[PDB]
Amino acid sequence: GSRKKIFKPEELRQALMPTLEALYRQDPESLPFRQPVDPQLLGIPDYFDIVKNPMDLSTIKRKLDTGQYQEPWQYVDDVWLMFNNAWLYNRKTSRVYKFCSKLAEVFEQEIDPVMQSLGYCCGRKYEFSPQTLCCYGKQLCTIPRDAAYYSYQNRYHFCEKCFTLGDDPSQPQTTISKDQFEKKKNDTLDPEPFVDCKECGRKMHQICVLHYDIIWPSGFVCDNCL
Ligand SMILES: C[C@@H]1CC(=O)Nc2cccc(-c3cccc(OCc4ccccc4)c3)c2N1
Ligand code: NA
Ligand SMILES: [Zn+2]
Ligand SMILES: [Zn+2]
Ligand SMILES: [Zn+2]
Repeated sequence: GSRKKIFKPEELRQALMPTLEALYRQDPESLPFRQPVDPQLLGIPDYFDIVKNPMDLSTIKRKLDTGQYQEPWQYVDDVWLMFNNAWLYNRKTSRVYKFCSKLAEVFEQEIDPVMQSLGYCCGRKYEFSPQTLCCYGKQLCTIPRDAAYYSYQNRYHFCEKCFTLGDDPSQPQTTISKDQFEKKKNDTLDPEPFVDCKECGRKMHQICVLHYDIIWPSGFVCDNCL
């Protein structure tokens, strides 16, 4: 930013620690998350084959306590890294998975006013809904949220009912092997994209701060920097 906002460690600790404490308070649901994952002790020796960057409540607290975050979205990212690790490693029917989901529900209810007190639009990391996908074999056809579909290379998509590829009428089409696709479900949420305030440098969501009737020819400036 031009007049950059610098967060001092105590500012971040005092603002964000209540949201971490809200997770700690959940009993039984925080219990799997209060300490670093110890695969030999827990009997899950394949853990680090699947989880490459572990995260837990005690580590996040230590990072807040020692000023290891420069800005609060780094804290939000660590909280969701912790959650996403657990949703990846554990089965949907498992205790740890269900406890993770409770913690995420608590976090999402706590984080917005805290991030707003630090000058941000909100604290919400992910978009509200999966994006609607375009379906290749009809013109009209689209893949709604949570629908099943097939996909090659994350790009050419087909709804399973109508399941020779090209992305432009002038592009020579190629024959791809049906049985080289991957069946998927359209239930993934992407991170909400950001725009930086050109004065203070805070990352704000495009959807929160950019409006259909406003132009920013010299660059976005947030409400507090105006
Ligand atoms: C996050 C971490 C690692 C993980 O992804 N999966 C996992 C698998 C097996 C046990 C635990 C585990 C670790 C510590 C405590 C714990 O407690 C479970 C429990 C049992 C009974 C009451 C309350 C909590 C489970 C666990 N969790
Ligand atoms: Na899983
Ligand atoms: Zn926002
Ligand atoms: Zn279709
Ligand atoms: Zn600003």
